[PDB]
Amino acid sequence: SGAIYVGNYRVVNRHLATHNDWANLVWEDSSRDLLVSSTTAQGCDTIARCDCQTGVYYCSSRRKHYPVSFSKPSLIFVEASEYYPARYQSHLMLAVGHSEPGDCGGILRCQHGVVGIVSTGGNGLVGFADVRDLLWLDE
Ligand SMILES: CSc1ncccc1CC(=O)N1CCC[C@H](C(N)=O)C1
Ligand SMILES: [Zn+2]
Repeated sequence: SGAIYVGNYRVVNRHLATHNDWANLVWEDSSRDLLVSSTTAQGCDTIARCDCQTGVYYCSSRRKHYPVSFSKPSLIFVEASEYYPARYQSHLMLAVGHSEPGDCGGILRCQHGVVGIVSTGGNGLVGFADVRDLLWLDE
C-alpha cells in the first residue's frame, strides 16, 4: 500500500483505490494502474519533472529502501491477476529488484522528487507507474 499527496490530490494504484477514492474521483486510467482522488488537506510531496533513470524505492516486504537503475516509461506486457486480464500497461518503468504484491504503492524518488509508485513485479524485476508527465498535479 501507499499513496502520493500533492496539493489537493491523492495518487494511488487504481487496483487498491477505496470507496472514498472513487466517490471523490478526479481521474483514473486502467491502462496505467493509476487513480487520483481529491483531498480536503494540502499535500506537500514534490513531483519530479525530469528524465532521470536512477532513483531509490521503498520496499515494504523488506522494510528497506533500495537504489535502482530503471527503464524509460513504456508499454509493457503484464500477466493476468484478480484485478486485470493479461494486457499491456502503459507509462511503466522496470528495474532489477525485489517486490511482492503488497509492495504496490511504495514511492520511487530521484534527486528532483517523486517519480512514481510500485505497480508490478515478478522474476526479480519491479515495475513503477510513472507520474512525471501529469503536469496538472501541481495546479
Ligand atoms: C509489486 S506487484 C508484484 N510483485 C511481485 C510479484 C507479483 C506482483 C503482483 C503484480 O505484479 N500485479 C498484481 C497487482 C496488479 C498489478 C498490475 N499493475 O497489473 C500486477
Ligand atoms: Zn530526476
